Amino acid sequence: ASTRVLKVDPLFPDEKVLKEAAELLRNGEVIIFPTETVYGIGADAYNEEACKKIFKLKERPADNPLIVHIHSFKQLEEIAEGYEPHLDFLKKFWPGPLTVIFRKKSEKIPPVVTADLPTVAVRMPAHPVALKLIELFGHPIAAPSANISGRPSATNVKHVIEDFMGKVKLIIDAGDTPFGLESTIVDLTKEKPVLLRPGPVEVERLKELFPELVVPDFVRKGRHYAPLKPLILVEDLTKMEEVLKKYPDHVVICVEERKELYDDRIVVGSLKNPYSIAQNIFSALREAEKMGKEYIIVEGFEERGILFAVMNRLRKAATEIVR
Ligand SMILES: Nc1ncnc2c1ncn2[C@@H]1O[C@H](COP(=O)(O)OP(=O)(O)OP(=O)(O)O)[C@@H](O)[C@H]1O
Ligand SMILES: C[C@@H](O)[C@H](NC(=O)O)C(=O)O
Ligand SMILES: [Mg+2]
Repeated sequence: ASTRVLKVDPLFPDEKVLKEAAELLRNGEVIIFPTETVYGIGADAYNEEACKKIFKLKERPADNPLIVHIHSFKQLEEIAEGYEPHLDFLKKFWPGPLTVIFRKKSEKIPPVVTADLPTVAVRMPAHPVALKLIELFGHPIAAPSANISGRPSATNVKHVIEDFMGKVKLIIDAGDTPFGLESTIVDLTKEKPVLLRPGPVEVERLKELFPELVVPDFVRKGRHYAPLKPLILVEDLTKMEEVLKKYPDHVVICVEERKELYDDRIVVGSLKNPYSIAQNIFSALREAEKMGKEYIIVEGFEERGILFAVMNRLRKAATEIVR
């Protein structure tokens, strides 16, 4: 395709770059853009043919539905029904790193976007580049994470280029994404709200708002976020010794406060500042897989606050888990 990489300021992006992106979207092209969570790979959400390209480019199963990104509460009314009782909730978290499942109203959103489901995943991203792009473009943007399906979600343009140079016309670069992890997904169609994916809106906070929040087994347990070398997640750190010596040709991903115990290690971040771990975990997976070792070994973390989401991701990535 011959890919343009256009840098923009995250607070006040050059509207001329956004205009170029909007035009491509109008032509039924796919572009890659930043959000506060991860980079997205997006098309016109009302354009069936363009959204099909997203699947082709990611090598993604058709049964995996796309999140529809909006910039206003007015757009919500166009695409979803039955949200009215949750508007107070939404106005508290949007724009922000929250995706919500509602019943689909719109026949404007083709089946391919929603994988033939009667629900639609909606997100209003708290990233001025995304917001302004959507607004200028004039339609919602359907976009999964910017990565080959199965691989770690891009949190910077480097990762995007690894996966997509030559495959898309335009990548908008606004640097490293603030959170580094995908949005919290909460299903609001059932009588009790269901957490479908942990993220920057933390479980603890959702439990405060929704005492009856249901957290399914698949969230707490186990394609997705997986490096090219095998991944060994060590929840029980007492076995760390056993593991290193069982898998000798390795690189470790570890926290700051245990860096000087490993020989060959990438420091993902500090337990002192767990948002640093979230921000960097996917980069760390991509660095690791390069460091020419046979095995990537990752320390486990508390299943609390943002590290809950981190652990969700690592569990879905791991080739073996050590409990
Ligand atoms: N209506 C819906 N019902 C249930 N889950 C939904 C719905 N709409 C979107 N989702 C979820 O939204 C998530 C979007 O993630 P994304 O599109 O980046 O793909 P992924 O699962 O991370 O895989 P990939 O490796 O291709 O990125 C998926 O986990 C999908 O289950
Ligand atoms: C692109 C970004 O918004 C992302 N989308 C996805 O994972 O499909 C998210 O929900 O955080
Ligand atoms: Mg994804």
